[PDB]
Amino acid sequence: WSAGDKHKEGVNSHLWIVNRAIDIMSRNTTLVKQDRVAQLNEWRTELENGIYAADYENPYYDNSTFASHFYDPDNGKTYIPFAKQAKETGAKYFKLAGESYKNKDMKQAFFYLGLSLHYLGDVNQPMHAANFTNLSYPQGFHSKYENFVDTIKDNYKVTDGNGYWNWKGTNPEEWIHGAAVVAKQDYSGIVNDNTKDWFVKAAVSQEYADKWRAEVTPMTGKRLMDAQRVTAGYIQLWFDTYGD
Ligand SMILES: [Zn+2]
Ligand SMILES: [Zn+2]
Ligand SMILES: [Zn+2]
Repeated sequence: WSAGDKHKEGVNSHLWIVNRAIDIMSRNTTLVKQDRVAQLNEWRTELENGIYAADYENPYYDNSTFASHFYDPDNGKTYIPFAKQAKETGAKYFKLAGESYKNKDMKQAFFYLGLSLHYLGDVNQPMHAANFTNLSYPQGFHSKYENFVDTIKDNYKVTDGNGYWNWKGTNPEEWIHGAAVVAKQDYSGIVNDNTKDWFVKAAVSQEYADKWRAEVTPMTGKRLMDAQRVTAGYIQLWFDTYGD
């Protein structure tokens, strides 16, 4: 997903996803200790810096190839042979964040948490869970799709307190893998012969530009909502694990 501005949701789908996940935690009055949301807000600048940094600098964006931002659950690889993927990378920052949290280094802790949340968010994007890049056929579709998402994302907010609490085990890799599995199952709802043909025709036809956008909207909504619920459960796991 996009992460265009450090502290604005406008063209930053990643931040939007995290903010909506936090809202789910706030809405829950049965099992969530609200002081956890207070801490995320206290160190929000750092959390957002981490969410943004993943797509802007090394080592996070791998020399502008973004290889660590992809993860196919069926073969466990990213799109570049031998490169690090999103599962191991997301888990890495989940643990670094937690160790810093226990050591009372809050800025370090929430910066790393933000990075981890970014990688978890990415595997929820079907293209990232299936190694479909902006160079994949049809080339240019990946970037156009993620920019389009920003124009409609705010219409798919989860409005209840039902995050996926204890969705997977205590291992963050299990959560990232699990999210990638669902995202890949949903891949054909975004990338198929129809959306491919229409995207290409959109080059010279406004009608087809609107056609592929409409076609991918329902599944986009599903992916954004699942992303919110999974992220909420993931944050809860982090505090349950490292929260004193
Ligand atoms: Zn992304
Ligand atoms: Zn992308
Ligand atoms: Zn990314």
